[PDB]
Amino acid sequence: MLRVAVPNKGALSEPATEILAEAGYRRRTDSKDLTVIDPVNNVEFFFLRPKDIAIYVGSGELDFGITGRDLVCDSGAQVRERLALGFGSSSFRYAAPAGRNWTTADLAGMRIATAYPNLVRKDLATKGIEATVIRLDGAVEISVQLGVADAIADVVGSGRTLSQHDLVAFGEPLCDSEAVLIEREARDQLVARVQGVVFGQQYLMLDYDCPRSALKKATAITPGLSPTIAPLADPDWVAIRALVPRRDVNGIMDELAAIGAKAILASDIRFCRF
Amino acid sequence: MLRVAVPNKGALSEPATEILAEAGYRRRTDSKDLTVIDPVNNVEFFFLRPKDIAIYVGSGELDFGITGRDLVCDSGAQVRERLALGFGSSSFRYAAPAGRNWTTADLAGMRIATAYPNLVRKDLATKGIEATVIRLDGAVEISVQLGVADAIADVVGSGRTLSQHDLVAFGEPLCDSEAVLIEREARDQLVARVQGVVFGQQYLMLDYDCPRSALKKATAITPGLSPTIAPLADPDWVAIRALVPRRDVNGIMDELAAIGAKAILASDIRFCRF
Ligand SMILES: [Mg+2]
Ligand SMILES: [Mg+2]
Repeated sequence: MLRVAVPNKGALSEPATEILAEAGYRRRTDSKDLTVIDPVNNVEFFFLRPKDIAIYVGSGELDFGITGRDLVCDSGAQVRERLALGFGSSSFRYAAPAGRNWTTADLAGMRIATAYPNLVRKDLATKGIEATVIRLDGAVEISVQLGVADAIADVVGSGRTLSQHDLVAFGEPLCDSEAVLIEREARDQLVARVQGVVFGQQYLMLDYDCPRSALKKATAITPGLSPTIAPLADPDWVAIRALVPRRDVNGIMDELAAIGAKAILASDIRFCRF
Repeated sequence: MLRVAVPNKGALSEPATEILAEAGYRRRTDSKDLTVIDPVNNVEFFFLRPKDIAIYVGSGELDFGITGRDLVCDSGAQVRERLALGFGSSSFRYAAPAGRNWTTADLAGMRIATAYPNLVRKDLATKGIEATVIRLDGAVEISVQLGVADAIADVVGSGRTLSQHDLVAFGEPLCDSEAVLIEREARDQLVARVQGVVFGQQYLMLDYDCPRSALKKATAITPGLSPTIAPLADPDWVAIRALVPRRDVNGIMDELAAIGAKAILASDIRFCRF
């Protein structure tokens, strides 16, 4: 009986609950419940607030969990990413008033307001700087005008909120907030089950007809996750079938066309088990 | 320029934003903003997550704030309630498996999971008991089945979530979570302005005709917040006009009737300034 924790609420909830339904696990039979067991699949789900998720995967009271990477990058628990889930991903970073051109160097002796104080601190120690880290529970983009901080650190999502506070981001992302499946045989089955759901959400099938001399190029354009190559009666052609990432399927299709690919057809898939 | 903080999000937000609009202050002109200033009323609003609210009213970076009483009962900041706002009020308490009849005595050496660890701890010290307090960020009613705790402490709202986890509450409420206006002449004007909005939301006007000999009884049934008494040409009658609380206006009307009150009429009001 695998015990698995899932965000009970917030932005990582509906999407994580959907992924597991998509994989044939039972849903909770009410929304106020914080537990369901699936008799068929032998799992016991628990529904926790994302930040209590890493911790309890680290102390061993849970076999797996779903949280955001920023939380784990910030938890300090003994846990490891076993899977990138593809949703809620954004750059985590620093930002300060649109006045200047900031550097991570300008952080020395500043107060930085952030919801992920430990994450900021490890990073700073790493870059050789010392500054003052203040914890806030949210609404960080206001700490500079309330006069509590000099700069911030947060996930920059749409960026709107930033600019609306005349903050600008600056520096390499400190983390990427992606939902993640973490751990500390029935465990591989769960992993694969989950993975097949993700790959089905992140890739499409491309079927195209590619000229033999472009075979090489074609396959650097679509390596697929083992692409299929089926030589056509015309020695000068070969049918190719590959999974390609969905966010950039059009550019890819355009690439194919520029090298002589024909009948380019993109189609959805649901799961993969391979 | 009064600086005032308001929950940026969650359950205490829409209601607190409405109260202040109801009082003639400007609203933020977008929902991603965490600040607005009202040029007319001379105030600068800030929009913070409720728990960063008490703290910044205590360090003096904010003149007033709106949060929940459980937060302040749990903050430890130097702040005082200046006004009960009438919304989000529930009993805060302890609960454990519906097995037995618990006592606060049964808490000795248990682990208690709660989102308000300091609040639990002051209470325990107060009652002479020692136990182990664990912090969770939410979803506390699950800590007992995940096996992390033996009892919980939380706001019991509708109670559904409790019973759905076979927890039962037990003991006097440790706090009452009511939204509250906290502080550390333009300040009295703000207070009154806010208060007039609340009283308009919590009371109605009752106008009734009461017999002279029941005058005494009548006025213990409705003391109003200075009731009005206007003797009618008939010496045996006197018209009374009082504000009475809205949650229990029907029982009150029934009381009046039982003592001979006639033409009992309940009506809404919007604000009071008195
Ligand atoms: Mg294939
Ligand atoms: Mg009156």
